[PDB]
Amino acid sequence: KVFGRCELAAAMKRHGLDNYRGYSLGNWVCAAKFESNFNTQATNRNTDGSTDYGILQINSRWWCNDGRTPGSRNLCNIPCSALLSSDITASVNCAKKIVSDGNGMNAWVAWRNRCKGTDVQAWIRGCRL
Ligand SMILES: [Cl-]
Repeated sequence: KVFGRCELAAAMKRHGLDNYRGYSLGNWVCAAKFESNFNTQATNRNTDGSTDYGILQINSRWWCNDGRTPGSRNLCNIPCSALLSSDITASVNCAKKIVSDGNGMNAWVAWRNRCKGTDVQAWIRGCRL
């Protein structure tokens, strides 16, 4: 799925991300916008040889097992390709683990560089939550 902005905000809220570990919903919507352009199927290779998967661009180096990575840490205990569905449950569940481990959202590079410190509430304006 390519989500609309408020559509994704509502889905993320149903999946418990509103204020999860202290991060308001706008943070999560901004992250998805700049990580994946609201796209559940997006994947992106990185310069370190890893790949980011799905709506929240979960990275294969630490978080999911891509089936190649020798000695994969797989901290979310999930195949990376299993993050590529229109249903956001698995990506949300892994995001919850990431933000808990990091005491923050800094692992999301796009969030850290394009969302952090901005008026993230603008991302949920008009969504009637
Ligand atoms: Cl929705």
